[PDB]
Amino acid sequence: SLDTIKVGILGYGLSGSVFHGPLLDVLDEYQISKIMTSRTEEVKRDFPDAEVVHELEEITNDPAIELVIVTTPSGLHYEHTMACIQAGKHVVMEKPMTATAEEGETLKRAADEKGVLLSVYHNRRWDNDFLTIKKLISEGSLEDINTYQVSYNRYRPEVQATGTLYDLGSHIIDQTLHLFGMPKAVTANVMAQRENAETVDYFHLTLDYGKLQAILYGGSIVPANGPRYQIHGKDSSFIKYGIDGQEDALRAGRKPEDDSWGADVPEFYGKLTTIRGSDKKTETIPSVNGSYLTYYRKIAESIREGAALPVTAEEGINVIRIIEAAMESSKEKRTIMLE
Amino acid sequence: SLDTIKVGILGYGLSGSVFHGPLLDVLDEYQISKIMTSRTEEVKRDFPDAEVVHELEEITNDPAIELVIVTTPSGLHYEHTMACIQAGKHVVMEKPMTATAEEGETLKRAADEKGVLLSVYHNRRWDNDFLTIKKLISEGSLEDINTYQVSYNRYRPEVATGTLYDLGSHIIDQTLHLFGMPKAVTANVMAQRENAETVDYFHLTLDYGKLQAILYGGSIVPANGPRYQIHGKDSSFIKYGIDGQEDALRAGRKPEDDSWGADVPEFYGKLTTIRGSDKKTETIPSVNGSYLTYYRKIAESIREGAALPVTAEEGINVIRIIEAAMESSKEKRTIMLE
Repeated sequence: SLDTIKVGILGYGLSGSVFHGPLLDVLDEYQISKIMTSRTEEVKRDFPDAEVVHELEEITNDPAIELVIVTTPSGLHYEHTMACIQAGKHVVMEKPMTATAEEGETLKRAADEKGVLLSVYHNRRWDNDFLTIKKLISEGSLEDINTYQVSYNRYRPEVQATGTLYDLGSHIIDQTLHLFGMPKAVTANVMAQRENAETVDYFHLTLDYGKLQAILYGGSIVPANGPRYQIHGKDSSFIKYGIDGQEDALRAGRKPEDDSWGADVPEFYGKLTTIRGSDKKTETIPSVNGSYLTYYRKIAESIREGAALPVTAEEGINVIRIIEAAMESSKEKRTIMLE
Repeated sequence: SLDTIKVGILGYGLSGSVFHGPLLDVLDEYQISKIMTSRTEEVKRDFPDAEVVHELEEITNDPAIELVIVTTPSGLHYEHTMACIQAGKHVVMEKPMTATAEEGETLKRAADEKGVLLSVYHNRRWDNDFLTIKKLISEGSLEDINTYQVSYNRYRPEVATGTLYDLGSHIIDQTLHLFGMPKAVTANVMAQRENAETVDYFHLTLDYGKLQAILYGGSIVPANGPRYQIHGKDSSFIKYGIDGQEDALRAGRKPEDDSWGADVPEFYGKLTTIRGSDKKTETIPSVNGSYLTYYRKIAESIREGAALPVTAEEGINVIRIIEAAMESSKEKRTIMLE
């Protein structure tokens, strides 16, 4: 194929080698050409045909390179992204996009100025549970949602853009923005519960959409999780436990190769309750398979065909906007309204 | 028995006739003597030996009456309560105690000056689920609770009033009973329903520092999540369902045997405990709910000088939490408690 998109991957830690590499590897739309890393042997074993490089320029000055994936650590990655944009490369950034909305806008304007595609890897829009929710919404089984409550907890009692609101909160904020647009206000408590904690490990956010209230919360001393989603509309409620299995499959060295990729466990299928007049019906909904590949098939369609991006820089920046307003709400102890 | 506590009941609507009358009726420590209502025929069927009266003074100026249950509507009940206190009567008030904490303080002060017992019927302290939670805590099975989330929802899509006073007061009282007063309250209190003129949704955060207590409920909720999600250093308790006693009372049943207030097995809660790497979940059979316990204690207070099952001060604190929440919702900011 003359038309493979030539990819350079920045960094080959966990994101590069586990979350991106294996997905890019199964899509013939793509060719992994270069990877910036000192893990020379790992790359030789994972991608025999890739070239290892140790300088950013070896990617930014290479005219054959069309798309750069930025997985370098939170600090140095703004620099790297700008450098890629300056060199006329399309760029996929990890979440959370940046620490501040202002940094994010700067990248967006530089990309627009330069005619390049800038996206943010908010791949939890292709988690099984979330896909299931979008399917229920589109089929009219979850009308006029009035309450949307999402929890994202862990049990990590020992302390091992920092903290869990950036790292985990960003995913469920993106989902919320995706579903309902921007809220008119944010009220939040953002803290460190754990004994010697440096960074945020607890958040509770309320996104004010008037009649609709979106509540997003997460703790780090939570032996057992309640439901991940509790969603209430005029006629029905969707309540579901569990988390998407794709990241664990990827950590176990598995690749997407058949239709059973991203399947949910039957015990974790959501329950939809519907009330028509006097009758109350409860149904177990088999989850739509999770499909992280979809983000990359769409990126390929933006690059080659000019189709709209699967996640846009603006949507990425909006997540950061909610995160900063939450921090500000927590610090000032008041509701932060948004224009 | 020469020693029955002689009861006067004010009002014979739902509270009087369904939630108090039938409990007092099975306890031989009490005699229902007088009921102030216009429902004369109804009292005649239910309590053939009670006297019906039509003015308050027929109860307050009767030297034999020792205890008065105030079930008259929220508005006229501050007035009613004060007269009972002024006449030297012990009083049980329905929840919520009063619209404002200031009103509750006045009632308490007059009770203390007059030397009578003043209590509030926060009977949810004896719901099956909450008794089970309390038992877990006392056995050391929920140590160092860091998160306590309680939901109190209903599906009423068609329209001291509103659900914060009516429902939220129950789960607030439980929270205060477990943990004391928090440092701050942050709340949103509104009407979500299209034609609502009164509160029908609340979401409160009580700030205890590391511990966060979240109390909420809406009125357009087809299926509830857990009523309780409680997380501590080693363990979590998650539980669905509501205590069945009030429904039994509505259907006309009375406490008669050991089966009263039993929870349904499918709504038993789950305790998850983590021991280093070993995580285990155990189903916890619920302790039976026991509203009678409230009234047995009241009788021990009156006859033996025991401490009240719910004090006026506790009742007032519930109201202080409610006012701080309304104020937080209006000012769109966190309200610090004094």
